[PDB]
Amino acid sequence: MEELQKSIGHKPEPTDEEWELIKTVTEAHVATNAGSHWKQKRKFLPDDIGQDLEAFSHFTKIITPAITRVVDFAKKLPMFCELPCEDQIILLKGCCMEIMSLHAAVRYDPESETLTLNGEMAVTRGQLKNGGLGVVSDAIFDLGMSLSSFNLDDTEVALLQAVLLMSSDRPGLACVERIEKYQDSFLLAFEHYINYRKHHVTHFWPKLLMKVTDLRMIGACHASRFLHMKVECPTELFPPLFLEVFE
Ligand SMILES: O=C(O)Cc1cc(I)c(Oc2ccc(O)c(I)c2)c(I)c1
Repeated sequence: MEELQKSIGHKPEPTDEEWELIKTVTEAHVATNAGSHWKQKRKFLPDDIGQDLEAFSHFTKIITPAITRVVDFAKKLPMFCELPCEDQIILLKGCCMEIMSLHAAVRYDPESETLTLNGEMAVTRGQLKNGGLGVVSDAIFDLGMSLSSFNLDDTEVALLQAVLLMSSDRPGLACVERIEKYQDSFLLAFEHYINYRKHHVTHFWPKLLMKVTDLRMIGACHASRFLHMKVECPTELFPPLFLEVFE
């Protein structure tokens, strides 16, 4: 009765087993979104920083937390726990830059035109560029300004995160056909959650599924910026986890 409800033009809202998952998933997001005061605490980085290595510096610091937020949200999901140590790791390395991105874009203030990193620092497109990310920063900023229209909610950001995390495409995965079922499950629940929210933007699900791809790009480019970085005459200022995540 899914494809059917489609043809009759009804938009299926979540079901019992789904509103469950949605809760289980929404909670995580919220239990790791330290949220009510970022636009408040957000420290504007001195514009003379990143006009780079200095700005890179900052970023580098306040990043270990940012990676853990992803790490902790994954810990809460029983789907992510049913999987091996190995896939678990793979999965987190794969989705990490994707999640921090969302986290970065959802915190975009169209006003001062900056993104807020780690819920503390506020930087401009130029600062994030010259800091060591180049194009990716335009990709994250541009994403942000697009999401400032999707008006996502804790659930929507959360389930997004979830779809990012359960990627059966990551190289090395062992339990492939199972992470897919888990993904497939999240996607469905997302759509349904979407219908239930009934936004007023046509193609919301298609539009939104494109951000998933976009985030995957940023993610891919970021791996390429992470190589252009390791040079610069490497070593120092590269936090251990930041290094383990992306190798
Ligand atoms: O904190 C969050 O939750 C999100 C977050 C944190 C930071 I610091 C950030 O900037 C990056 C990311 C990768 C990278 O290689 C470099 I240098 C800087 C992004 I974009 C997002």
